[PDB]
Amino acid sequence: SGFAKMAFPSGKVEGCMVQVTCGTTTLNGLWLDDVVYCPRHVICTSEDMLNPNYEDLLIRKSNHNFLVQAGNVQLRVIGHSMQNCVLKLKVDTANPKTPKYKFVRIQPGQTFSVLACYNGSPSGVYQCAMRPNFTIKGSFLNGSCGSVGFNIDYDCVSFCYMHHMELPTGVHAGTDLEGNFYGPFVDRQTAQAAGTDTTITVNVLAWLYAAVINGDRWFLNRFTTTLNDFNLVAMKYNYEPLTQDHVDILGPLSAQTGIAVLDMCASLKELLQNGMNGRTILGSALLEDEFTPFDVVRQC
Amino acid sequence: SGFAKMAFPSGKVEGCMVQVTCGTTTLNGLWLDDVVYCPRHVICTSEDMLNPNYEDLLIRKSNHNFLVQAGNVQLRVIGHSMQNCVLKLKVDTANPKTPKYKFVRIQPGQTFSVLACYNGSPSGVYQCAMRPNFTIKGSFLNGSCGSVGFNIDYDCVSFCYMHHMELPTGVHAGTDLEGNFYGPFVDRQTAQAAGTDTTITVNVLAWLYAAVINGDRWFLNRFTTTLNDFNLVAMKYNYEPLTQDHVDILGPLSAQTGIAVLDMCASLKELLQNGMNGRTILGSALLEDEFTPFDVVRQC
Repeated sequence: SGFAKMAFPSGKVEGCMVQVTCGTTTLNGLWLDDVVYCPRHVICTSEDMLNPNYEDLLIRKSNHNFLVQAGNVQLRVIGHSMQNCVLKLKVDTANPKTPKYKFVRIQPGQTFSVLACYNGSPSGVYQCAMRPNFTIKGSFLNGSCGSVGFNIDYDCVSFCYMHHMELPTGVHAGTDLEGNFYGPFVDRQTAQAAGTDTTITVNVLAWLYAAVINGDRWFLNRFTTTLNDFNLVAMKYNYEPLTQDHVDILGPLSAQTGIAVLDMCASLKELLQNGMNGRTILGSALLEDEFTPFDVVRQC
Repeated sequence: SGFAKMAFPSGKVEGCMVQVTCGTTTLNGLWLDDVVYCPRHVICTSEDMLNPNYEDLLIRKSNHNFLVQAGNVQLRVIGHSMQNCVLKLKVDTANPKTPKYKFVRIQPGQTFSVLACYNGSPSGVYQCAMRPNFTIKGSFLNGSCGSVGFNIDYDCVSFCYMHHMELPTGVHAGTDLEGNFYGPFVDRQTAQAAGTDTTITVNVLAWLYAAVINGDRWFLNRFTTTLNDFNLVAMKYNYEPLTQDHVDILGPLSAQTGIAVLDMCASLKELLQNGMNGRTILGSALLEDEFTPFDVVRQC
């Protein structure tokens, strides 16, 4: 027993991290097969970032303008192209450490692991959620761009995220591995609105099942409710509305604990309108929404 | 910017995880060079755990009673011995993926990463602290024993922890890699007292420097204090007493933020005797004591 925010083991992804330099900008890339994937803003200076024309900026760049380095060894670039906001650099060497992988666009509320890198070197690993407003609340310093987000499913790495931007609010936006941004964000240094960020109600519920599983039960109460009356309360607290899909997804946890979803929904309702009153739940004094039901099942 | 509880990248340690079986007990071991390190209670049944005589139980065991498996490949055991609560199994094959490493006994309050394993397979990775009472508040299911705790220092893995026991309070005890328990714990299924666990004041302070660095400043107040008057307040809140070593360790953060340690100590004092009043700090509604000053410097 016990409960922690646990990332997937990072070794498969470590073996794919490279350094990409173009002009004087250096950031991270991801070497799979004979292609290196990186943020297209690698071609931009500080000044360029204010209002880049990527198409024009790219046109001044040849293969030899891109330095790809893999630990100590330089890779030869034999081709370059831009896919949305990602640059793909064809190199002559297949990565000998390429895992089985795929590229997936995750949905708001799903979670993943981030291997934070600097100059192509793994610095550290943590679990994130794609927020409903398509930001992440990560840890990202200068040179972290091109660090990737992923899930591992047996032997198979599903890459879901590439870090590109810190916004003026100190929050993080990025793309899938085809280079389409999550959310309305662009790869420009201008002020950009994240919407109001809501709580991932389904994830909060999963964590309460986790708490109960762990013996943390005090918040369980004498009520039940309805999907509509719950949602009527959810909406007031900027909680994502709960649907029958969410209910069905929780069912395995329902079954394990003998606690019906709507009963758990009623306990949550009371927490929402009474607070936690000083007590903690799985050692937190807030409601946690960064664990999926899959994430709770795995650890429990 | 941004702040997360980040583990070290797990790949070096992944390549050292093996499965050890003896009788019908299976747990994890750590394969470095031609030695496999595992919990000695691998030799025990459920029944044995109530009152094991390890010396006598071990005497019924030969090399061939130990099955060591490394992914798909069986290792041949050519030697066995017991070092404190660790069993060392000499095998005929040096691990080809042995990183540079050392064995270190960490001090209460230092932090490390855990690669949680099942049957020799990495399941996940998270950051832990050795609590002042020498427990850890990890995430550990049946078969997690022999999972290891570590720090990485450039290319070098410092192994500091091997998981052995879940206590009846649902907390975790284990050894260094020479097999000496942290704390008063033994490898026996009997009720065992952890002491009262205190907060790692120096780590809380580091996190407040992290908060300030991140722009989270609201808790900064108009007071200062003295080491003694702070400690007089620390003691009431089961905070570890702050020393001049702790002060010196914080100095780099002092310098970065322009906030003197004693000033930060005064803000903490007020938080302690006023609570957080509903506000959050680096997105938490409690005071966090699981980041060292080194851990804050690294990420900041």
